[PDB]
Amino acid sequence: GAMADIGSNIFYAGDATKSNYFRIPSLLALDSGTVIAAADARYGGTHDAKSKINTAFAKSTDGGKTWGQPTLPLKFDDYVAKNIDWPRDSVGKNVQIQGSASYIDPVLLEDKETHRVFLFADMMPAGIGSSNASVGSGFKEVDGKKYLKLHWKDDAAGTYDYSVRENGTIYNDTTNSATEYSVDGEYNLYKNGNAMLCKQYDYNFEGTKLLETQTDTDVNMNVFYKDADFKVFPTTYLAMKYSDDEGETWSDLQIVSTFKPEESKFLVLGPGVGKQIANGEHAGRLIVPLYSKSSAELGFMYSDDHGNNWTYVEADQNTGGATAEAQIVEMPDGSLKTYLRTGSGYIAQVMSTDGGETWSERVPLTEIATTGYGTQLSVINYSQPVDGKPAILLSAPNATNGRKNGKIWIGLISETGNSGKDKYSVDWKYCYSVDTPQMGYSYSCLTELPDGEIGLLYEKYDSWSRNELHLKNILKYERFNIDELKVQP
Ligand SMILES: CCC(CC)O[C@@H]1C=C(C(=O)O)C[C@H](N)[C@H]1NC(C)=O
Ligand SMILES: [Ca+2]
Repeated sequence: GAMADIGSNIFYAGDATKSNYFRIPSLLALDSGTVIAAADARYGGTHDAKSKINTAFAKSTDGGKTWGQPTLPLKFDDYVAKNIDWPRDSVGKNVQIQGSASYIDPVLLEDKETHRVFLFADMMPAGIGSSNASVGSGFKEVDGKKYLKLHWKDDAAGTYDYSVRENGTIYNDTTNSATEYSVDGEYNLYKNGNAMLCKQYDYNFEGTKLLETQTDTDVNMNVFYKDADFKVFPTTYLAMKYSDDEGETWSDLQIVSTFKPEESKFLVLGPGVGKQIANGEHAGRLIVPLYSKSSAELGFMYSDDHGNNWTYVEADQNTGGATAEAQIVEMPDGSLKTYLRTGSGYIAQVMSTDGGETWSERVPLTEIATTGYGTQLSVINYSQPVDGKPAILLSAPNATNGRKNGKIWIGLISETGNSGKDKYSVDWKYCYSVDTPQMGYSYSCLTELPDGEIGLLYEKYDSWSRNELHLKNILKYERFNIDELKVQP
């Protein structure tokens, strides 16, 4: 590293998370000027779920110069958290942990009006990822109310005759009667008030074989685990916790995906950050992007009551389940513009004028080259005008083969003199090249730091390629002043 690269990683092999690998950056400057970040702590190489992944978190209280040790606010204990080198040979590289639960793909959002920070992540039961998730919500209705459903070990396969009801009391739904079992606020199981326990797994390679084996370490038996007497429906869930002390402590685990459509396979986060609307009637509305294999691809969840209740919106009718990861910016009057990945070989744009309740048709963005699978992008508002115009910024790779050639762009917003979704246009005037065109560049997250500089946390390799799996120390943090970025090539 150069002098300029000192301090250019927040999370790294050897830090407090005990992970050798990381992916999926999230970076967010708080209204206090505290700056925070989160990423996946991918213990089992860089694989997506199924695997063993916890959500890591870290804070800077000097404007994003300096970063404290990381914490793990969303973590599962069914398999141990340890530093391990994942094989990168031609056979071993493909091997994933088969039996762990996982938190994956974070989103950070602050409510400025209460000063509350929300951390969201996808929540995967044991041995589950997007690709083997079962179709369904994971909840049942009993007399109209939604309860998390559960499979007792000695019931028939696919049979969920039990539910988590008030106080965490587990009920038998065929008889409608409370059992002697319950869950606590961590979703750990209890029998007649006693903590139920199971053996933690360790994982070790012998050659290219991954041996997942019990240790003698006891942990709390959790309904998300492979070895639980009661087990959740094996679909994807949305998890959230909030903090009122800038990440010093977290609230109890929330499973917020009660709205998961019954016809959906997966419903997951567009990682990065969410948005709080600043202007218009709905200033203070919290909105978070989602996508699904369902009736719809692109979706959102929003809250009008400071995060207590969330509404799900579908933004299209696509049943294809493409990887429609999105990030959202706001126009000067409070309307919203969302940029998203597609499975169509371009980045797309959609608009809402009612604060995220309804969305226009997808409009391709021709300025940026991408692959047919796409990559996640980061888009943010900037608080200072640029050339006297309102400004947004976009980070993304810029190539048609591979994840490489990262740019940061500056888009200047103009009134076109038209009414609805057509009220504004974006001039992508500036395009800054992060590195040499062949250097890898995948997922990224921008934030505006309190001094008006731009922070960036990004994947400095190609995270799609099967030949760049299981690299260490590829999550890079850089800072730029706005004049550096005002490049026209
Ligand atoms: C969700 C489907 C999609 C299938 C390729 O995977 C996403 C692609 C990713 C990618 O293109 O690198 C990273 C995301 N972490 C992953 N999401 C999940 C939930 O695993
Ligand atoms: Ca309001």
